[PDB]
Amino acid sequence: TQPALLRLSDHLLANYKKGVRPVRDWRKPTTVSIDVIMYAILNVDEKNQVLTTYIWYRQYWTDEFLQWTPEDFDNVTKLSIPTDSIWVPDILINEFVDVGKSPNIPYVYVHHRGEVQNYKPLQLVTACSLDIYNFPFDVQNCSLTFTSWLHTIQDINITLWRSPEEVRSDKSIFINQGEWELLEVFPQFKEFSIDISNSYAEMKFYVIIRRRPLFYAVSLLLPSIFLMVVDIVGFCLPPDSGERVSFKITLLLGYSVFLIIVSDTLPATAIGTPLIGVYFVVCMALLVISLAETIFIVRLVHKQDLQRPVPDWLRHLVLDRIAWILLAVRGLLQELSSIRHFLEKRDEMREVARDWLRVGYVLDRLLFRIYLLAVLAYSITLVTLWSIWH
Amino acid sequence: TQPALLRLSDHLLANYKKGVRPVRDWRKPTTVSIDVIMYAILNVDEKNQVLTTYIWYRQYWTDEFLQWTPEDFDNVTKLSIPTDSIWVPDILINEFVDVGKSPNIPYVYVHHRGEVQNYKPLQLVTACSLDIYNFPFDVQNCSLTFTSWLHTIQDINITLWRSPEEVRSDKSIFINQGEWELLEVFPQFKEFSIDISNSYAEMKFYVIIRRRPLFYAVSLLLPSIFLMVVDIVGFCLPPDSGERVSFKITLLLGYSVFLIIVSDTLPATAIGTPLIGVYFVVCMALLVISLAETIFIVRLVHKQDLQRPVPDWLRHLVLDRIAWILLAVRGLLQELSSIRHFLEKRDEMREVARDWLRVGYVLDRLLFRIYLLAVLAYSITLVTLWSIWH
Amino acid sequence: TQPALLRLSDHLLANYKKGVRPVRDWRKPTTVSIDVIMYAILNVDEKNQVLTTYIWYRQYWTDEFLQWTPEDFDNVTKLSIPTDSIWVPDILINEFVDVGKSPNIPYVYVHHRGEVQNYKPLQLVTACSLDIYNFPFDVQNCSLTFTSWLHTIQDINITLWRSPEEVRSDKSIFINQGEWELLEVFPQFKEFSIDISNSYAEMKFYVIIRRRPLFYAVSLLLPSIFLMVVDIVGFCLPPDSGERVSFKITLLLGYSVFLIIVSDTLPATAIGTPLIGVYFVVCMALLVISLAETIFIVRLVHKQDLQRPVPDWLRHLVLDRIAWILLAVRGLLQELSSIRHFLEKRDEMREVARDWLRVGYVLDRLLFRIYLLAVLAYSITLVTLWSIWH
Amino acid sequence: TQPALLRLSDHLLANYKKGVRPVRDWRKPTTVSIDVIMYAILNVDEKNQVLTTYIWYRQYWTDEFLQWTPEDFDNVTKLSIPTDSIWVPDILINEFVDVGKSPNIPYVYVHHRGEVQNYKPLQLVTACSLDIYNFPFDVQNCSLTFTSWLHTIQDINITLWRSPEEVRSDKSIFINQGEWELLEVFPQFKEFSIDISNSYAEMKFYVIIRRRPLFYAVSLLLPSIFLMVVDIVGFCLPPDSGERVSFKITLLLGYSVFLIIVSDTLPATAIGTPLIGVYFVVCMALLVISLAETIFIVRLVHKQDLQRPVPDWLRHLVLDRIAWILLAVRGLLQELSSIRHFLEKRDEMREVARDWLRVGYVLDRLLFRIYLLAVLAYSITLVTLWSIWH
Amino acid sequence: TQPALLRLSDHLLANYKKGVRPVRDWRKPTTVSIDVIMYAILNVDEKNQVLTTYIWYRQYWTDEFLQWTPEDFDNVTKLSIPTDSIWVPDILINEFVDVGKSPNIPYVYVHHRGEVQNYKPLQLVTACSLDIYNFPFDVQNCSLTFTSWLHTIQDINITLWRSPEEVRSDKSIFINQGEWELLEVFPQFKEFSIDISNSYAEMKFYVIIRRRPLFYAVSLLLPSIFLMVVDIVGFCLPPDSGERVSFKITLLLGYSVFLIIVSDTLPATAIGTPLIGVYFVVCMALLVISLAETIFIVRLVHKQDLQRPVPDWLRHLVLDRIAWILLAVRGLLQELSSIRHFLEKRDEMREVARDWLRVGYVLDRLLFRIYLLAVLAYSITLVTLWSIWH
Ligand SMILES: Clc1cccc(Cn2ccc3c(N4CCNCC4)nc4ccccc4c32)c1
Ligand SMILES: Clc1cccc(Cn2ccc3c(N4CCNCC4)nc4ccccc4c32)c1
Ligand SMILES: Clc1cccc(Cn2ccc3c(N4CCNCC4)nc4ccccc4c32)c1
Ligand SMILES: *[C@@H]1O[C@H](CO)[C@@H](O)[C@H](O)[C@H]1NC(C)=O
Repeated sequence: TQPALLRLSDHLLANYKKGVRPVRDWRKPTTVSIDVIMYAILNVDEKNQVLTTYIWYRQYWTDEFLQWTPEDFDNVTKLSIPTDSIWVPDILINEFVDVGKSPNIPYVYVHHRGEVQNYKPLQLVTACSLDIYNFPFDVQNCSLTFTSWLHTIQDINITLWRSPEEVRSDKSIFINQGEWELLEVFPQFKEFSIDISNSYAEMKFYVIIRRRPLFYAVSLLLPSIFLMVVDIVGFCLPPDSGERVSFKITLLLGYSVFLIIVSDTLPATAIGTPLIGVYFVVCMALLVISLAETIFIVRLVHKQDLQRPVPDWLRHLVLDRIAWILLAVRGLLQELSSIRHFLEKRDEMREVARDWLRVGYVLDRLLFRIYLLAVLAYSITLVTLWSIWH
Repeated sequence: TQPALLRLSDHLLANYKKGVRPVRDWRKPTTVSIDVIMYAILNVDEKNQVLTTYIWYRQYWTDEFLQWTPEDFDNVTKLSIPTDSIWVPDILINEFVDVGKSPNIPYVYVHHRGEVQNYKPLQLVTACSLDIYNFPFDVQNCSLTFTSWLHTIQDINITLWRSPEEVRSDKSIFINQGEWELLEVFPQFKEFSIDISNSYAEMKFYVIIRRRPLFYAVSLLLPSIFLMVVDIVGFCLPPDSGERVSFKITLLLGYSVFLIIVSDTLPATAIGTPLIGVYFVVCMALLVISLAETIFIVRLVHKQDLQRPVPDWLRHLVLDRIAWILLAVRGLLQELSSIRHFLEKRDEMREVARDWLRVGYVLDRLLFRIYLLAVLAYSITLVTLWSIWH
Repeated sequence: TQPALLRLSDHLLANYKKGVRPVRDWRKPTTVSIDVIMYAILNVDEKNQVLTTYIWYRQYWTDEFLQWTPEDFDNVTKLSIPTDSIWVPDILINEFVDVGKSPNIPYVYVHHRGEVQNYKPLQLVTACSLDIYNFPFDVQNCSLTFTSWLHTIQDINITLWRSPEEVRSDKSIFINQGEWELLEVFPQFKEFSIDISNSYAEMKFYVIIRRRPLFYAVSLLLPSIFLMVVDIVGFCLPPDSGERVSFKITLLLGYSVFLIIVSDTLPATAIGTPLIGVYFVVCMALLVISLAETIFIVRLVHKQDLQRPVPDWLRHLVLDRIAWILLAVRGLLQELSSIRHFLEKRDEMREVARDWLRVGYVLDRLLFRIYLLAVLAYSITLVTLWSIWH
Repeated sequence: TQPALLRLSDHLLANYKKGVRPVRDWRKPTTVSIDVIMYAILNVDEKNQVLTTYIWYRQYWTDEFLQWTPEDFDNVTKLSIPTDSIWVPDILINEFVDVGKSPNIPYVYVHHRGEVQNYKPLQLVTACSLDIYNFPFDVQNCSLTFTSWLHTIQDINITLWRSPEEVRSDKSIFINQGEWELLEVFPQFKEFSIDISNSYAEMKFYVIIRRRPLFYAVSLLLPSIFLMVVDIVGFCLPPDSGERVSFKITLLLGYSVFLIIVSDTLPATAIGTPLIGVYFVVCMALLVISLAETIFIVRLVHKQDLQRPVPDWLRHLVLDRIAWILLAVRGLLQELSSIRHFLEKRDEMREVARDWLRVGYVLDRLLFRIYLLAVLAYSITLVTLWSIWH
Repeated sequence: TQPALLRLSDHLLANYKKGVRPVRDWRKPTTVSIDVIMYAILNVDEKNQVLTTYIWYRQYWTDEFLQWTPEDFDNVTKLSIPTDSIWVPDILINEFVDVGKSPNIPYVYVHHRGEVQNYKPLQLVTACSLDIYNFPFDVQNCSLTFTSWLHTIQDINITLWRSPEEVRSDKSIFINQGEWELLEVFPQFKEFSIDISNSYAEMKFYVIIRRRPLFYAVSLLLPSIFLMVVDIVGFCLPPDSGERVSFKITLLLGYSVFLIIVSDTLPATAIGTPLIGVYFVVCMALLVISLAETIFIVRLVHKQDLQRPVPDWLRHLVLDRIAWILLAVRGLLQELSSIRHFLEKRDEMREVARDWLRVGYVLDRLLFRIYLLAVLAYSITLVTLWSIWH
């Protein structure tokens, strides 16, 4: 007479108590078989160390009160029942630090043997230990522990819907265009107990994710390489030009502002600075060494009245070794003698300055070649370090 | 006696089960016809790759229990019934990453043959693949897949209220003053199944949106063009003025700070930098080439005591080819001879410096003209690339 | 016996159906009279083009089921009834893009003839077309369309509680200390229909708001005027000082950083830059013209060994028209003659440089006067454009 | 037999209507006595002009239906009753612009004579007029108007739980470590009516809060004082050194970037800039005056070939008043005469330059002393303005 | 016949009033035993002075109505009962300033003797007094006061589930990779009463947390040390080079921008600046002292025409003590005499300038050594202050 679904719902949900764990014998637990597949990784925030993810979640447990024989209800084998009308286990995540905003699924599937199937999408904001030591290339290992918050293992136990290898091999629906690439989701069963009897079942889903370094190549290497190139370009200025020191200090100011700006994107954790901070401070040290060498050569070549003739040891060393590696008439006479003496003093000062300038030029050329070799060695070291990672 | 609407509501909603799928025969699914119209695009966030939109959404399905004959109820053909009092399908979007804040519509229309019509606005925060390769002029292709989360295709199926061409041609209520211009909404039906029997109906609305580049013309082209113009202006400074290198390095510092500031607005995805990053680094390379040319010409013209006379080959080459392309009396004699020799040495140094300065000036003019031609060629290349897009 | 209010509530809310539109005859619509007064304008966001406002909103409709005679209930003419216990129309706003957070008013007034009065505060986040073409002085025109989302005009119709002139003249409770000044709220009734029969009642409240420009005078005009003043101040440096070009380029760098910082506060829409962007680029062009003049005068006055005597045409033109507008003894002779020739060459070079320096000084004074006149003309043009707006 | 509390709850809440105002005679209003004490001031946001506060709030009203005699119920005089089970007045705040997130208190106390006591914490986001004219030392006067949103004064009236002096003297639980110091909370009863009969009771709690200026001393005065100090330090550079104008312009650029950075923390309202903006622009004026006077002295002392001897009036004025305030032999003769004439011209130019340099040095010393006195006067004026405030 | 759990739930929750405090004798209070473990410290915000934490919270109280004998219900000793079906105490925290978003646990355990056990996670946003006086090394002392909001001590009283030493020793589940390290959680019972009879039970959990300074070593010491190092590097430039003052002022500008950028990360409270602000301003003062020394030496060594010979006292003092610490023929004669006099004047000026330059060089070396010693003393003082903390 009446529709089969209406009769079945009247048979099931009438005189049914949704606050009772659905077991005829209270000594057996309800085994909630859960399953998790990752849809997207919305945000990994290394400052507060929380991971935002969206997962598709499904679980099923045996409801010993929602059972019927199909033959009495027009051969119906399954029907959808509202989630509010039946008992639902309190499975949530330990690592929660903020309840997510996820849609509510109002219906669940019930089979004729009691297997209630619940599908639900979840937005998860969970705490995790984010090790940024290898920041551009770091691989993170975040856990998602599903468990019953109140019920012990004697009341609610948790298993897997699918074999752990199948869970590990899932990368199907994952949104992959973002910064973070999902490697694997590894499930593992554990019992959490700090008491002899109070044992709580758990299911740890180790979400392992890898950052894509292509986001940061242009943002990190390009400015540093650009400034190191313009350092070599500015090296060509003659030391006595009077513009070299200004050029170098302006370049150092530019590098300083670049560093203090890019530090906003560079994360910081209990480890401190990441590994690439060492490379950044090495580049800054190279620039400082360039500035110091420029100042030294400026000190050498600067013409000033206290300059004494170049010492014999320095003259020999630089200009050979480093070069190889690379009566009224009597009154008239007195006036001319005095004028000649003045001009001779001026010329002697000029020649001493010229000798010092030559020594400074040779040393500047040698130190420029040494600095260029050091920069090339640093660049090839970085290239080989990147190559063995690729 | 009683009002027609009260009697009709008593007839319908009494002994009516809202947890039962409204089919007299459980073998036929409820076909939920779906219609979606985009009202606005609130935010396209390429960093986290989520799309925020507001859509007007309506659906209708046949409720076989909410049926009556009009003649018994004062010829009423339709009435408004609360949403909470009837069965409502769980149609929601797969691409959800955050449940939106949308008003709740409490009433739905029910016709005398069971057609229940539901109208509701929806704020959607959905994941999408945002390709910013053509960032100023990129056109995005975001999908909105409506499906029943729990029910399979044997329970709930999805069709279109209107023909797909009519859905595609809809641009009526779209808020259009914003940054993003809606091109079309293209619906197309898929079955999603990773099981032999568990098939889920789906309806993908491909929301295709195009960015308006007028937001970024002033923010991008204007600073680069302005700095290129001032570079050409500063080219006019004489190479021996002692201010040209400072001008060039200050301009390079200004361009560096401009780049590191504008990089906050430039998005970054798994692709890396957008295509216009190539143009930006080409402009920076042109500035660096200008700086290198300035430093080289300064090296040539800088007067210093180690300068030797201009070599014959360079003198000929530059100053012809490039120019075409463009007794106490004896004691008195000795002192005068010495003074003349000092002045002769000074004059010879001055004349050698003058010859080198002439060579440097000619080369500076030639290289300035070459750089101007290169800048003009780059500008017209950019203009002709923009023209074929417009 | 019993209290009058208890008996009245028992008479009304018993056997009362809150899901039924309250009309004894279903052919007549329920006319919901709408009134809106604005409390404050919380935020106008020209980037996403959404308007956040707080309004005091009230409506009243005739409830044909909540009617009684006062004489039976101790002469009670009105009572407060919970909003959840009676039918409430679904009046909301089309322009919604985000449901606001507003307090829920649990009670409504019911009169003895069925007039149900509903008072409720509303926080509205609505989309609007924000034209920033006159950004400092722009007047915005944002609509608020109240309508029944589901019900057609045959079911729910909308009127005004007060005449449109009274609504237009309301500026009483409006919080006025903020950036935005409310001019008027203009109501207008319209029918929205894209079908022959499905006509929906609407009531558009055109909220017209005006920005207060005093927020931006100090933030916008003051830096530009200050940098223009220091430009004229630094213009006085002698062209041959060797510091004028550095001063000018430092000033241009300061203006560039000021522009790229203030661009964060300057909004951008589909129009592009606002009108004051033209004024800003004009000021930047004036600074660039000053820099170019400085470079030209430096080119003229710069002392270098390739300088030739000032041509007759330029000498006449500038220095008249522009100024008006503003034997061993024979061996002794040879050495003296050679020394005199050296000194004569040096003096000739010095005098040619002096003549060029004089020409450059006169041209610098003339161009300074021209530039000062141009700056004054620009300032008075801006002042007279502001005056006609005031 | 049964527990006293169970019997009392059965006696009270059975056949009790929570939608009815608890009065046996509908002509008497329910007097809701309000009491408010402030716990903390979470955020004062002068941009959007909203005040965020957390208050402890309690109210009590006479419920004429929740009355019993203690002797019948084991001498119980009060019991806790759920909030949802009884009538609760709709007391909320007019100044609301955003409903706060506050915990829900489920229970209220009911006395044997009907006095129902409701305790609840409230987070309040309310609009206020924030006058920032004295930004570092401003005192704010924000109101909190508690009133019934729907009920008129004939239905719900509002009084004070405690005397207004006791409310004014409350500073007990206030969290005081923050930026804002609470002075007093002043209650005042008003009637709000824009109709002859529709009068609404109100209770205005004038929350008066004072900002602690110690937050801003280091952030505001210290950079300005430091830049003034380095201005005086760099003043000592000789005017002809060639570095003074570069120093001054670099300092002005530093002050400009400091101003445009600190403007992010300086608020802006309809008043415009605060009062300390005048002091900041005075500091900018002093720096610009220093720069202009430096340029003037550079103009005086700059050695150039067009210099004429110092005029008698300027020489006398400065260097007295301001200083007090502070045959082949004939052919031989011709060559010697020509050489002497060249050297004499050079010496005359050198001496004229020396005289101009002396005049410039004396004027520079005088203007340095004048500028130092002006800076000291400004500093003591600021100190004496701060002292009368302290 | 029926399942034991169903019969037990029917026995318990039938005719059970969830709004009644569960005591057969109303004179006894319900002692709620509270236990708390900190899971993580999500955010410590010293600006608004709120502490965001996630805690695991459990409580148990005696329910005198949910009591049964196990032998009547198949030896069941405990069962899970929904939280909504039973009376739950209103325990919340005084220090709340924003209700947290925490998951809702629907079930609680009930034992056969009435012990109802409630487990729940809690996100807490609580006010606290954050003293930043020792900012990089500060240890905070935040309190969490759990109490019943409405109920007095005669109705609800609070104890500890575990002994206070056990609570103090808990650091098990705490997420420890973040910036803040948890030291201890110290519980302490207090009574809060501002009335003779209205005493409220309270329980304060003093959460003591310590910041990890390793976050800020690279962000604070590294830039300051780098700029101090480049200050010493630029100290080597000769004072008469003409680049030393530009170098020093550029370095000071770099330090100024570094300070005004790092001030965004440095917090500010009612105390004002933290203690390390003194160290920062001391470093800036050292830089200013270096700049003043450079300017003084530039004043000494600057060659200008008004230089008089070095005074005897200064010559002796510096160059000894500080060095130790570290007829037509008659017409021919007249012209020669005049030329010799000109050259003699020039040479005398040159020699006076040389003497002043020597004095300036010696003083520059002495002051460089003094400044280096001062910098070393400051560095070792900072190191020895850090060592006694470590
Ligand atoms: Cl990608 C994949 C890989 C293996 C197995 C499955 C099975 N499956 C089918 C559908 C479906 C699922 N739905 C969400 C979207 N609407 C239909 C139901 N949520 C799920 C949540 C967790 C685990 C599996 C599933 C799932 C899928
Ligand atoms: Cl723009 C357009 C173009 C063609 C057809 C229609 C039909 N239509 C009429 C009204 C209406 C609609 N409402 C929202 C505003 N209050 C009245 C009901 N929501 C809708 C949501 C999705 C699809 C269609 C509609 C719709 C519209
Ligand atoms: Cl300013 C003004 C101007 C004209 C008419 C009125 C009448 N009026 C009186 C009170 C009141 C009103 N309430 C909110 C505050 N608690 C009492 C009720 N909300 C309203 C919402 C919309 C329109 C009118 C009103 C209104 C006022
Ligand atoms: C209903 O409509 C029919 C026509 O279909 C008409 O004959 C009949 O009179 C109508 N009844 C009422 C009550 O309007």
